[PDB]
This record gives sequence, C-alpha cells and structure tokens, in this order.
Amino acid sequence: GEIYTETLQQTYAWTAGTNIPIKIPRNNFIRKIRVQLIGSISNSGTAAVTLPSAPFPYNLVQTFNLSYEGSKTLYSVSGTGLGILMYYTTKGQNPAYPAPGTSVPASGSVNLNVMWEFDLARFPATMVQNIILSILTGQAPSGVSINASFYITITYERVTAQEILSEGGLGADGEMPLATVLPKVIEIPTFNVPASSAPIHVAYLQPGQIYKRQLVYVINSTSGINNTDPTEYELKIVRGVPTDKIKVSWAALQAENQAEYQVAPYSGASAIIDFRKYFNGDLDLTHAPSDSIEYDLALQNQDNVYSLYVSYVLPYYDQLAALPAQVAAIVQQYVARQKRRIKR
Amino acid sequence: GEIYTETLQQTYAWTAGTNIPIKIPRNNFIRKIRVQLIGSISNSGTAAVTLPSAPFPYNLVQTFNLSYEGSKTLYSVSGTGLGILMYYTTKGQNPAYPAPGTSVPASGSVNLNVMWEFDLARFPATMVQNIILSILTGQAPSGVSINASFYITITYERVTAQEILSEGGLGADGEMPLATVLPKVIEIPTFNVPASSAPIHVAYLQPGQIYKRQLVYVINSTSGINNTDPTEYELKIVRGVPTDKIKVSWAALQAENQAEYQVAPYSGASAIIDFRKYFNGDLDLTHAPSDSIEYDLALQNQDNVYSLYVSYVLPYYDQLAALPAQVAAIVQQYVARQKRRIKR
Amino acid sequence: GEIYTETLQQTYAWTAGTNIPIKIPRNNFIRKIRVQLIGSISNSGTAAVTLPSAPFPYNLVQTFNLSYEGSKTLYSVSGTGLGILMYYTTKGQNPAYPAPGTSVPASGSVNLNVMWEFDLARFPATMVQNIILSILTGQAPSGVSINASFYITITYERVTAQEILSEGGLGADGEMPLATVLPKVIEIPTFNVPASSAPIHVAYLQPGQIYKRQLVYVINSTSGINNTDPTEYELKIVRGVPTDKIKVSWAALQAENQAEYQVAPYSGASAIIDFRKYFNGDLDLTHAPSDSIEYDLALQNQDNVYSLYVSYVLPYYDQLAALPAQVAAIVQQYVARQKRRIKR
Amino acid sequence: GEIYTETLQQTYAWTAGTNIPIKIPRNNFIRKIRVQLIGSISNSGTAAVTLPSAPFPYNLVQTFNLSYEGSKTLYSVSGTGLGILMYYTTKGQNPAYPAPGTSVPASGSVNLNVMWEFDLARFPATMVQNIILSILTGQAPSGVSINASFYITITYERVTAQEILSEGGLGADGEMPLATVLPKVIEIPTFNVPASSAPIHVAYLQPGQIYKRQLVYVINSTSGINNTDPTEYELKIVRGVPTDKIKVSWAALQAENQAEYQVAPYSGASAIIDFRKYFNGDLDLTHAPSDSIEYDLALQNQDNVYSLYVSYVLPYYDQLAALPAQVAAIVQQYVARQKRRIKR
Repeated sequence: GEIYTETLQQTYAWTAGTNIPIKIPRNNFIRKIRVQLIGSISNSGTAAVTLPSAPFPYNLVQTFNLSYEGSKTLYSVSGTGLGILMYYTTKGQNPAYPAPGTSVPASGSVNLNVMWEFDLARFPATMVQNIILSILTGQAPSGVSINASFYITITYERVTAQEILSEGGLGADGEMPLATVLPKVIEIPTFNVPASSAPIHVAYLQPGQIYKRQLVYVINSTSGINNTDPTEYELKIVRGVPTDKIKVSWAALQAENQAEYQVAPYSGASAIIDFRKYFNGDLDLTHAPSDSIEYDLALQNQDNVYSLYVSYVLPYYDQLAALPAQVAAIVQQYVARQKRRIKR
Repeated sequence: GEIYTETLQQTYAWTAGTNIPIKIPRNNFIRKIRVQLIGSISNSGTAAVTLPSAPFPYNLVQTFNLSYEGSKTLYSVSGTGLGILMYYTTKGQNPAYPAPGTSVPASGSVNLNVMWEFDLARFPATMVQNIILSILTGQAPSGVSINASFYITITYERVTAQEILSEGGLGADGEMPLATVLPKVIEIPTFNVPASSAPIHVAYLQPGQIYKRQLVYVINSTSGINNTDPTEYELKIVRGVPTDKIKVSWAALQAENQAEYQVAPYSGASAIIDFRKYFNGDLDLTHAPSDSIEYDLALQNQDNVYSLYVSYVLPYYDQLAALPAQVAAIVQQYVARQKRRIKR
Repeated sequence: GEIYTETLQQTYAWTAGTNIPIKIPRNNFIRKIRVQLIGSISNSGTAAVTLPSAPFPYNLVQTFNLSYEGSKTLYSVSGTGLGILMYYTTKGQNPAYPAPGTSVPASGSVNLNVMWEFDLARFPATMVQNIILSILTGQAPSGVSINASFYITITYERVTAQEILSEGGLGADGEMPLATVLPKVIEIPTFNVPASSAPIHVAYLQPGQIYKRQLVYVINSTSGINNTDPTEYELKIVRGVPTDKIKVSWAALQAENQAEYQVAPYSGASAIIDFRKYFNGDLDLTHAPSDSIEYDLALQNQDNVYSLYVSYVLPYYDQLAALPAQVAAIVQQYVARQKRRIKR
Repeated sequence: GEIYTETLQQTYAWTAGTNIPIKIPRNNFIRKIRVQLIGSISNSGTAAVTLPSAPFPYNLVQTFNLSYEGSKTLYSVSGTGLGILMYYTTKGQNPAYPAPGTSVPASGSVNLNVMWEFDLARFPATMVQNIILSILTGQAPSGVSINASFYITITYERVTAQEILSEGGLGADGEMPLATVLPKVIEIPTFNVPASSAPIHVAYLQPGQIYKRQLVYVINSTSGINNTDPTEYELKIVRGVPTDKIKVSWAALQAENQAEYQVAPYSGASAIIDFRKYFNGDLDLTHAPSDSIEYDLALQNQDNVYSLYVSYVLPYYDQLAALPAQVAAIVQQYVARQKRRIKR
C-alpha cells in the first residue's frame, strides 16, 4: 500500500532509572519505529568529565520492549543490545553521539543523539490492540546529566482491505493477514558461563520461530563489553546427528563481520552469526523439538553472555505451508519479501 | 551488451569562473560519465592557507550541465549539488581531496582529486546528436591556486540493433529505443525560505518526470552549508486528498540516511528523501497536474534551500502505457533495469 | 548441501623465511579457507620502532600456495598479492593490524591480526588428494619480532552422493562432479616494464580459463608499493582488428574502485579490473587462441608489475558445452552459482 | 575384527611449555592410544634435588587433546587429570616414575616413564579425518631436567565392510557405523568454589552425552592436590523431582574407591563416582534439558575443583533409539559392548 513516515508530536524526557511507556498510534500497518535520545549531556562540575565508553551512549536506555495486546512481544532488547545490532547492520554509522569516552567540557556540555530501529516488516498494527514500546532508561553517566527526550518516528504502510486479499486474505482466526511476518527480536542474557579453552554449553535456541542472525556479546565485570574473552563460539545441532554448523574462532567470526558488515568489530567481545550462511536460508525452529540447537562459548574468564536473536514468527505458518502450490507460490513471495525487511 | 570504458584523451584545464564545454564522443550507448578534477592546490604564500570547508572541494566546479542536441538537459546541477549526492550514494567514499579545512603547507601544496558521476542508464548516444557536458567552474579558494584538469571517463554499452528490438524496438517517432529512460537530474534552488518552527511551503516538484530521490540541503549566509537550521522536513501531497507522505524531524531524516546510505550526515544541513520508501515504487509526475506535491522546511534562520532531484523521464511514456500486457510486461522489465542503473 | 565451518586445532608458528605446509582435512567439499596471523609484533629495543608501510602487515607471509595432489594448483599468490585482493573485495574491511607505519612502544608491543581467504567455490575435496596450503612466510619487520600463528578456518559443504547426481553426476573420467568450478587464482609477475606515457605492452592473459577480475599493482624500488607510476591502464584485444575494452586512466581506474568497492585506493600503485563489465559476463579464454588479450601500463618510472587474476577453470568444460539443452540448463545454473561464489 | 598394536615410528622430544602435535595414523579403527613419557630426569646441580610431589610426574604433560578433523574433540584433559584417572582405573598400577618427592642423586639422575591412555572404544578412524593428539607439555620440575620423548602406541581393530553392516551398517549420513560410540572425555575446571560445610553448587553436567564415571579433585593453593578440603560430595538432580543420587561424605567416597578400584586414595583431594551405581546403567543426558544434574562440594577452604568426566556420545543415538526392537536388539548389543571398552 502506501508507506508514509512521521515523528509523533508527543516526546518523552530521558529520566534516570525510569520506565516511560509509549503508545504507538494504530493508523495503518507499522513498518519500522525509530527512537532517538536527543539533547545534550551537561557537565556542571568544575573539571571536564569523560563519558563512560561502550556500550555508552547506547546503555542510556537500559532496555526496550515493543509488544502488543500487553501479551505479544515483538521486541525485547537492551539499549546496549539493540544498539550494537544497529551498529553492525548500518556499517557502524548508526547515530551515536557522543562517542565512548568523550569529555564534556568543564561547566559546559556535549551533544546527545543515539538511535534504535525496530523493524516490524509490515505489522498489522490496526488489527491488534495496544502496541506499547516501553523504554526503561538506565543510569545517567557519572558527573554529567542527560538532557534529552525520545522521538518516535513511525513508518506506516497503508495496506488496504484490497491488498490484504491479494496476499491470502486473513489468517486462521483472521487476526492478521495470512501473510503476516511478526518480528521476534528477543534477547536472552546468560550468567556466569565458565572460563574455558574448549567451547562449553551456553544456552539453547528455543523453537517456535525462524532465526535470521544472532548477535552475541560478553560482559566482563572489569572491562565491561571491552574484554576479549569470547575466543571460540560454536553452534551445535544437539538433536539428530551432533553436527557443528559453526566452530569458528572469535577472531574469524569477527573477520566474517568485517566482510559481512564492512565495519570494524563493535568491541573485542561481540559478533554476529548469520544462519542463512550455515543453513540453506533461515534457521527455522518453528516446529523443531526444544534443545536441538545451542551455541557455545570459550571465554578467557567467566562472564555474562547476552544473545540477541533477530528472528520472526509466521502467525499462520501452517496455513502458508498447507496452502495450494498455486496460492503458496504467491503468498510465499509476500512473506519472503517481508522476512527480509526486518534486517536490524 | 558489452559495456566498456575509456577516458577521453582531450582534457581541460580548470580555470576560475569559466565555462569549459566538453563534447562527449557518441560511440555506443552511454551508461555513465565520470568527471575528475585532478591536480593540486598550491599555496605560494608565506603562511599555510587552510582551504574553505564543505562544499569545498566540490564547489571548485560551480555548476554542471550534461545535455544532448544542446536542448534536452540530462543534468543541471551544481558541483556542490551533484557533489553531495555523490557523497551519499557511495558511503561518502567518493574521491574528494583535500578535505574541508585542510592546510596547504606554506609555500608548498596539497593534492586535488574530486569526482562526479552522471548516470545515464543506457542513453541512446548513437541515435541523438551532440552530448555536451558543460562545466562552469567556480572560484579558486582564497590564498591558493587550483592547477587541475578534468578527465572525462565514459562507459559505453554495446547495445546492438538486434537487442534494441528485443525490448520494443524504437519509439513512436523512432529517435531512441522504446524502452529508453533519460535521467533528468535537475536542481532547483530556493531563496529566502523564511525562518519557522512549523514547516512552511518551500517548493513544488513540477511534473513531467518520475522522481527517484531528492537531496535537500540549506545554506546559511554565516556558516555556508554547515549550519543546522533544517529541523523539520515535510512532503505534502496537495492535489487529491491532502496528505503527508513525510513529516519527519531533520534529526530523524539524517537518521534514515545513516541506516540507508551508511555514512555520517554530509553536514547538519543535508539529507535525502527516497521516494521509493514513501510511495509504492517511484514518485511519478509525468501527467499529474502541477503543484500536487510540495516539500516543506522549518528553518532556524531564513536561508537558501537547494533541491536536487534524481528523477528520470520516459520519452515514450505513452506508448509504454498503451502497449499490450504481453509486450508492456517485457518492455516493463527493461525500463525497470534502466530505472535503477540511475542511482547517483 | 550443508555448509558448516570450523577452525583446525593445530596452528602454525610464524617464523621468518620458512615454508610451513598445512594439511587441510578433506571431510566434505571445501568452500573457503581463511588463514589468520594472530599474535603480536613485539619491540624489545629502547626506541619505539615504527613498522614497515604497505604491503606490511600483508607481506609477513611472502607467498601462498594451495594445491591438491602436489601438482594441481588452486592458488599461487603472494601475501601482498592475495592480501590486496582481500583489501578490495571486503571494502578495505579485511583484518590487517596493525596498520602500515604503526609504532610498537619501545620495550612494549602492538597487536597482530592479518587474514587471507581462499575461495574454492565448492571444491570436491573428498574426491581429490592431499589439499596442502603451503605458506612461505616472509621476513620479520626490522626491529620488531612477529609472535603469531596461523589459524585455518575451513568451510565444508556436506555435498552428498545424491545431490551430485542432481547437478550432472560426475565428470568425463569421473574425478569430480561434472559441474565443478576449480578456482585458479594465479599471480604472474613481469619485471622492468619500461617507463612510458603511452601504455606499453605488459603481458597477455593466456587462454585456458575464465577471468573474473584482475588485480594489478606496480612496485617502485624507492616507494615499494606506494608510488604513483601506473598512470594509464589498458586492456587490448590483439587478435583481429585491434580493439580496446579498457583505456582508462589510472586515477579513473581507482575511481571505479571507489564506486565498485566503496573503499579508498590501497595505495597509488594498485587497482582492480572486473571483466564482467567489459565483456558480457566473464572474459573466457578456455578456447581463444593465445596472446589474444593483453593489458598495458604507462608507468612514470620503470618498475615491476604483479598481476593477480581471480580466474577459474571448468575441468570438464566440454561436456558442459556438449550437454543437451535440457541438462545444460540445470548444470549451467550450478556452475553459475559456483562461479560467483569465488569472489575473493 | 583383527585388533593389533604397534608403536609409531615417530617420537617427540619433551620440551617445557610446548605444544607438540601428533598425527595419529588412520589404518583401521582405533581402539586405544597409549602415550608414554620415557627417558630420565637429570640433576646437574651439586645437591640432590627432590622431585615435586603429586600430581608429578603426571603434570609433566600440562594437557592432552585428541580430536579429529581439527574440530571434534574426543579428549580434552590435563596430564594431571588423565593421569589420576589412570591411577584409579588400573589399581594404581599404571607406570609413573619417579614417584612424587623422589631424590635425583646430586649430579646424577632418575628414571622417567609415565603413561596415559585414551580409550576410543572402536573409533571409525578410516572414516574420519586428521586425528591429532596434541600434547601441550607443562613445566620441567625445578632443579631437574626432563630428558624424555613420547611413544604413541595405537590399537587398531580391522573392522571390515562386511562386519560393519552386521551392526547396522552406517549412520543416517553414513559417516561412521550406526553402532558408533565416540568417547567424549572432557574435563571442566571450576574456580574458587567457596568454603562451606553443607555442599554448595560446584557445576552442572551439561547435556548431549552419557556419563560413565566422574573424577573430581580439588586444588589448594598451598598443598596443591594434596589437601583434604573436599569433605562432602553430592550429586543433586535439579530438574524433575529434586533428588540426591549421592550425598556421601568424602571419606566414604574414597571408601567406595578402595573396594571399587582396589587402590589407596591418589591424594586426600581426589575421588571417582560411577553413575551406573547411582542410576540404572549409565547417566545419560543426550536430550535432557541443560542444568539437570549438578555436583556439590563442601570444601574446608575455597579452591579449584577439576571435574574430569569419562562420557561418550552416540552420533546416531536416534536411529539407534528409532530402530525396530528387532534391529535395536543386535545394534544395542554392539554399542553396549563398545561403551564398556572405554573404561580409562
């Protein structure tokens, strides 16, 4: 239909340790929602205070949560999480001022402007209820004050009653178009995975969805996200014949990110693993038994691993699979196009 | 066919405030013409002279004008205009030395190397007359002297009589192939759009072509192109039901450019709005009544807004429209490839 | 099939002027082999030693040589050669620390990490014998000591007996699949091509393979690889009526490297010419009579030109051509996917 | 088939803190690999140097790593680990000279002869690639010099194509026989498990394999491996009904080792627990959810607990499980036999 974008008149002040829930107008379907922390970080203290380094500025928003009907979750990431995912998928050019470790002049200030982007493909925002993007801000850097607000830029696509029939009408219960592709960008953080030289089990990818790529990063208590502990990552298919779809050294996985994302590594402790490259197309676990695919980690020390998945579910996956080869062909091209929209 | 590239032996010295007309050899069809200001900027003075900031080096070529038969304008942009479009569409990787503000060693010199590129898709250069690329050079920076020249590099495509037929033969009048897509990158500057917070009408896009993307940038009298007045951009469809295809904050538009072109904003006063992301496919105005789409701006101070469009024309727009779904479809794929070859 | 990647446990200590032969496990077919020099460059001297400039760090590995059966070569390049090919095909994002000219703190050190990537398309490693990637390390920079090892990351594709029947079964003599595409990245060096302003004959591309792209770079005895002598590149069809597919000036050749690769020139003395844009598809000479296409160079001074080609051979190229229009369609589509896989 | 053993022609000199990679010949299947450090430990100093106490001589080989294809790890243990496990599974009868604390006569020497044993059941070595047992030697004891080499003794079993079919032919992907039993003897070291009287959580056994017996030993910073901190061992099943398969005091655990292995305790800080004695048959966690069985330790002080497991995997565990009670009976009888070959 007719994509068209706008910022909402209503903003939200960045306050420390707060949950500022945001209502997303349900005009047409929503393709993507950008959020920007814009203002300045003021140093009113006598000596020039150096801003904390990575994940800053991203961590100013401790967490994000875009879900609808209060029950259904489309997003769940931390600002440091969605922030690094943004950093890669945009050739590391995603707006993030000021850079880590920058000094706020003594009794003067620097400029704040960070961004996130939730890709909802073509989310039927009008057929569902209560899309609330809850931003739980984190903590203000030490010595300086975050003087910003949030600006929601929502991109609607004017899907018509007409176009909807042209992609397979509605679903099973007719709650969304048959060809709906809900992004399920979740982030499951792990604690105290032990220091090892051989990749030890870290966590399972749970079924009920199609995984596109996974952003994994470790958090050392001393260096934060600027350590070099993860040395050997590993995706083992546990169900069926134990097969290693991935057994690459950290250096080499980040090497693939050099070629993949054409940008230097976000830090010594982060990387991305694209499933379409180790499988044929996307890694589907929609109907796969649980604990069939896990990822491992060889950490120099024992730390905390955060794993952000950029996956999506097809709310009518059975009706699309159970479709006539005639219709399935056309419906497939719609869902297929949609799955690629949700990059970041 | 067989694309193939060469430089033209004849070069032209960049002289200040001059018009240097270039004849573009008409061998085969022309896919693209790159022009390069290559030489040095010499400071013969006692003190190290810092070169002007953006748009320099770009404005060393005040304006460009690539057209055929002397009357059909394929291009009409300024070096500052086409130059900035170049800065975005190539991840800011475009050759542009020296950078804004670089110092020319006192009684020593720096290196000059700037580039532009006119994308003509697959322009029937063998079937028209006189492709003359007129470069109206600007002014030599203060304190330094430009000792460069232009190198016209042309990309021909061996479209054969055979193939032209494989795409719908010639036009109605048979002056170019039916499936021709003449790029019409024009640039229309506005003066004194007054200072305001609610976007005031800036200018209408006048019909007679399909718009692919628009590059808007403001020029303050004090800061040149490095101000931050543009705060609110807005695409209002005036004719028909009144609507806003765009109502994004400037911060937010330079935002879509980070994710889009993966490069930092050329300055606080620039951006690009891709029409393909706000309509279904390209923004066509071949037959729309004039004044049906205007774009607005909320400027901090009152300045000059330059609007560069990367739009293209289909000289047989009608036969393409009154052709059979049988043929329309085959011709459609050619106009289709051609339309995207014209990026920059 | 089932792509899956792993690093081999066994690393190899980098020693100056040595040949370190590596056995590459022939588990499944091999798609790409990554090699990384990872460790540090230690300075034990009193004064901080600044590392040699380009080609360092790439030249720490003098040459590479991947072949199977001790007589059939898939690769034959220098670290400086394959290294620069790497610098381009990944937007200059290929891992190469530290950068040229970096200072190793006096009695402290810097970080080493350089990589190469051998694209074997989908090489039938299980059907051949002894895939040995021989690495002939170069020389330790003067004043610092290289303390790294090599890490072999191989990407196998679980091609099955079944799937092989599905692409045309076996070859003529049945030693590899009929649709095999063996990479032939060779590098032919020419010495003392005289100084001239008119591109003088440098060397012919010999037949017996399809050229995908050629990386040419000159080496001044003074500036090493950092000179600006190559001024005029030129691809001449010598057989028949003399024709020029390329007659592009050096500046402009690096220009297409700007748009093509979106990365700054590796040095003033290098470039890449892709045959796909100067012919229709790849420049095939499996059957053109020899000395039928040569490339020229107008060099400022008299130097050494190294020409690295990313070419590939079809071991049963004839049965692919003598296959029924029925089968040729399917086999061709497999050979084609394989041909583009060998990018870097 | 026809079991048969020979020592490999190539030996390897024991040097301090080195990694000596060994290629393991793949003639027939591999039943067991013995490694012996044989030579003498010379004292060149004026006074008789008494050799370090346990784990020496075992720690002369810091670590072991027997894996195939450079990725799949069959063994990952330390010389102190496999060494102590050897000390138990053989009635303390495994060759280990000199004993700990023995005096190397002043300007004279003693005899060195240690031995380790990797039980690979009947590993399909002809069907896999690169079985490389990497011995990363530790440190030469203080005051004496280790003058030995390693002797690789391999036990091949001539499994014939016929015989292989007699147990279910090959697996699903047919890479190893269906009835294969890959030893997975890993060792996971834990750091600083705090001092306590009631057994505190030490670590979980992560899934994907069948555990045979576990060798746990604590390492005090003061007494090394010769302390008596572990006082209360405990195997707690966390998932499902919470249960204690073991809740025996250390004294009593070394007690079950007296009768079990008929040998005095290796040290006050070591023990072994056989799962077949606490479950019915082996403790299998092939598909059990992660974190379902952990082991606890009441330590006098807070120390490092090393947990060596002798577990094994069934690469086709499902086809063995999804096999008819008809075929399952014969295949089970083979795997059952293999599983016990891997004792040590």
